Amino acid sequence: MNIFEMLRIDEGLRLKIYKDTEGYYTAGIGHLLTKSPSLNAAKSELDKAIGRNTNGVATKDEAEKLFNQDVDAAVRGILRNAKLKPVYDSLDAVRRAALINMVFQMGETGVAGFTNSLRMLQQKRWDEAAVNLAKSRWYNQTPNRAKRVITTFRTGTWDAYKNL
Ligand SMILES: [Cl-]
Ligand SMILES: [Cl-]
Repeated sequence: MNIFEMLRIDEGLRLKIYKDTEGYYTAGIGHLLTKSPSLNAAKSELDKAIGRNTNGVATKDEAEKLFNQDVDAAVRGILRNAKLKPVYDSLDAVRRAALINMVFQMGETGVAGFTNSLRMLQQKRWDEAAVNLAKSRWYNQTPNRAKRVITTFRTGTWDAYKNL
């Protein structure tokens, strides 16, 4: 197991433009296209991202390429964020993947907002952080996914993803 596999399980893969859990136009492996209510605006963002007239449909290879870029950007966003960097640096490899997953899903800003949990993770107070992480809209809106990530932070193993 690794970050790619982990996110591929959490996000799935869809070649046509679809609406995510929040109703936003997305494509491929969780690649958010726009928060605008306009399908055309979405088609437009997809073409600009891929570099061709897609007509709202990507190929597998294109999706995978977007995915690689997105993971890369998530990591780099973490390393450049003064509140995130220090946490990431203190964590072991498995837990780091947990933090990347959250950033990919909610953006650097969103995650940096979990002040209390971040402090707990930095201090290595696993059970406590897990409880605090769960008191969030994130957990209430996407509980199955949130549980997988939280277990990952709690245990430091890939147990929640083995079976998937
Ligand atoms: Cl892009
Ligand atoms: Cl979920």
